[PDB]
Amino acid sequence: DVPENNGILISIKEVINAEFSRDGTIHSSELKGVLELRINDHDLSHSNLKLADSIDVRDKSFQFKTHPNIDKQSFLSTKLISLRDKSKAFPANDQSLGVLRWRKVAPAEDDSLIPLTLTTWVSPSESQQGFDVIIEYESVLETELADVIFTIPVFPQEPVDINTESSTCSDAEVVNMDQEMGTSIKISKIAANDAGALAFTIEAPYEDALYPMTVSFQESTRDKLAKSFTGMAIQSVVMANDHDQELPYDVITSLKSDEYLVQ
Ligand SMILES: [Ca+2]
Repeated sequence: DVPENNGILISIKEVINAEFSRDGTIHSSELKGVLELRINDHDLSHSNLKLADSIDVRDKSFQFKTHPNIDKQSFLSTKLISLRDKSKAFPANDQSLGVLRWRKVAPAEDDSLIPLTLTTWVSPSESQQGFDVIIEYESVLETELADVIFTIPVFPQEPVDINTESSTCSDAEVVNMDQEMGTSIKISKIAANDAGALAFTIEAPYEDALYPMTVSFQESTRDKLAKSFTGMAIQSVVMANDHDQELPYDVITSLKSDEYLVQ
């Protein structure tokens, strides 16, 4: 599952946690991120990274931390990732080096770190001993999400009946009823910037038994002009001596969910 490197590969990896109320209010969110650098050719070992000048490297809310061998100074003044010791070069063993980390915490009702909103509507059902559930979602991502997995923490006896007419992605399917994990429903696609819903009926003792519901999703692009969800990105890669001398590179921009849930 490790992506292919043609010389310099820069991975920008962000992970998002979030907690919503049943009615859709954001209680909290926390985003962690890291910039990893992989190089496999000694010709390119002796290089520097220029972050997009779109980025405020002094924003206190991002809590930016640089690897202890990176030059804090050049980073802070020039948005430049380079080694303190200008005589040394980066490892050329194709191994991931984390050169920069960041973390952002948003308080209740701040929706700036939320790629996917969530709300639930829940009534007792006719057809089963339990509940009719609708989960409304809305993406604000510019790419589309694939194989999104909603998990309810119950193990019912009768199987789940997905209301395919009242849902948006009609071919949603259950993919797991364990006892340990509970019941997990998968969705093919969530379209960029589009709202949707997932509707179904499920067996359960009482309403609180359905929560917390967890969502799980993931997204990746290899585009060289890619921005992260928080606007993180590379301007250029550049010779450690001749700063006008550009070098070639690829960049992967990921965003995975971790503890993303409705409670
Ligand atoms: Ca450029």
